[PDB]
Amino acid sequence: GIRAATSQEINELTYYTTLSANSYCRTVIPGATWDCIHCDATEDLKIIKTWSTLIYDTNAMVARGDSEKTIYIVFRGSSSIRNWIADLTFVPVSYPPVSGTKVHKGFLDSYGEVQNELVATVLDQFKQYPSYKVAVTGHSLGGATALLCALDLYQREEGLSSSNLFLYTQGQPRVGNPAFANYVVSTGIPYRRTVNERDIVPHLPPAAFGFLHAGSEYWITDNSPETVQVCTSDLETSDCSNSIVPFTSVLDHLSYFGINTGLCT
Repeated sequence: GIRAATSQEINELTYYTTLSANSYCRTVIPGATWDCIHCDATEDLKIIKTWSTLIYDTNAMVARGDSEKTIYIVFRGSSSIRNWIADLTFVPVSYPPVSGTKVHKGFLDSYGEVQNELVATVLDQFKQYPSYKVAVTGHSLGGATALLCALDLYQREEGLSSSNLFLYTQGQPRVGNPAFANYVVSTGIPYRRTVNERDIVPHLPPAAFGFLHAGSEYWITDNSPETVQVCTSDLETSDCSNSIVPFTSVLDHLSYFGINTGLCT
């Protein structure tokens, strides 16, 4: 159906959004310090490792909130040419862990370069805090890579399944075909897919090229006071930001909840 976001979700959906926007800050990744404009909000977390992989420029980080009993994994969106050209290399390629599935190559390539050194901290981190949960967040490409990760992590069958893995993305592009959208639903991993007003990104690559989203769509429809509408299907639906097309925006994609997501502004 369609229902509306309870002030709680809304409040939780902004926190993931702040982690996502602070990641565009050179002092977080890779300074690895909470010295940014909306850094006091997340300053209680211990940053555990930061990465800036060389070919694709993938920027991600692992942090721990012990007050929150959470293990955070965060990836940054496009900030450099190497991110933009990945962004553009969308030929669908095969989805290795799941036969019959296809995913946008650039996005795959981008996670494949940080993947390993990243999956090994989380696990290290979790082997010592088996009771904490894992929240994975990301903006625009970051959301794309944040998706593949949660998947890589649920696949290593290491204690992580649906009751302790959470996914939050913001203005996230589509990642793979209808079969991939489908397999994502299967994991049952909890996935909050936020889209701000007219934002374009969530609309690219185009569905006709064989791209379909998975994820409960939290569509922000007004900003003051904030209002979010939730379309509870798990696969893409024609009733949240899909109905405002073709009147899309770029501005709308750089601001979620009042926070600048892109510029570290």
